Amino acid sequence: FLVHSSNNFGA
Amino acid sequence: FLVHSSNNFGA
Amino acid sequence: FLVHSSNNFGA
Amino acid sequence: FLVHSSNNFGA
Amino acid sequence: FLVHSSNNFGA
Amino acid sequence: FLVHSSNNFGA
Amino acid sequence: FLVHSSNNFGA
Amino acid sequence: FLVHSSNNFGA
Amino acid sequence: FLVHSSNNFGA
Amino acid sequence: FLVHSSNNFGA
Amino acid sequence: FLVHSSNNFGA
Amino acid sequence: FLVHSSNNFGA
Amino acid sequence: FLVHSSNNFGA
Amino acid sequence: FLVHSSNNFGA
Amino acid sequence: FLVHSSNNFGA
Amino acid sequence: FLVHSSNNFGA
Amino acid sequence: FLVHSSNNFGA
Amino acid sequence: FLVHSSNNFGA
Repeated sequence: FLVHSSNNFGA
Repeated sequence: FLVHSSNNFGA
Repeated sequence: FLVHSSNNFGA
Repeated sequence: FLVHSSNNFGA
Repeated sequence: FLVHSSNNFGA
Repeated sequence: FLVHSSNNFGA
Repeated sequence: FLVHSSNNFGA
Repeated sequence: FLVHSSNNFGA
Repeated sequence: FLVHSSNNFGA
Repeated sequence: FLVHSSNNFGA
Repeated sequence: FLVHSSNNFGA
Repeated sequence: FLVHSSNNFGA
Repeated sequence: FLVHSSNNFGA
Repeated sequence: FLVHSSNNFGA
Repeated sequence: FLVHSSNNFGA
Repeated sequence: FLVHSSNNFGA
Repeated sequence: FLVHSSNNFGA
Repeated sequence: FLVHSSNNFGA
């Protein structure tokens, strides 16, 4: 199994 | 301007 | 599964 | 001018 | 599923 | 002049 | 489904 | 700009 | 078996 | 920039 | 058998 | 930069 | 039999 | 740099 | 029979 | 540098 | 029979 | 450098 998370933010 | 964000997680 | 969210704002 | 925004989430 | 919302305003 | 706006949501 | 609203005003 | 991050683990 | 984790962050 | 790390163990 | 571990970190 | 380490044992 | 261990570290 | 060590014994 | 051991260390 | 040693005995 | 032992050390 | 020694006996 793989647990994963990603996030991003921009302007 | 243009502000944006995203989040995700999975398994 | 993937849980995900996105947002944006502009002018 | 033109202001706009959006949000979403899913799974 | 996707829950989503959008808005805009202008003049 | 011309002012306008809209909103929506769905799933 | 989509719930939506729009408005405008001018002169 | 653009900020981003991710994490994961597995076995 | 392998247990593993990774992370990253940037801008 | 870009920061990253990882860990693992196994047998 | 082999038990093993590894780690790294960078920027 | 890049820092790294590892350990193992066996028989 | 052989029992053995190894380690390393760097940057 | 790179530091390393190992040990073993057997019969 | 032979009992034996070895070790090393470096940088 | 490189340091090393070994021991053994037998019969 | 022979009983024997050896050792060494270096750098 | 290199230091070494050995011993044995038999019959």
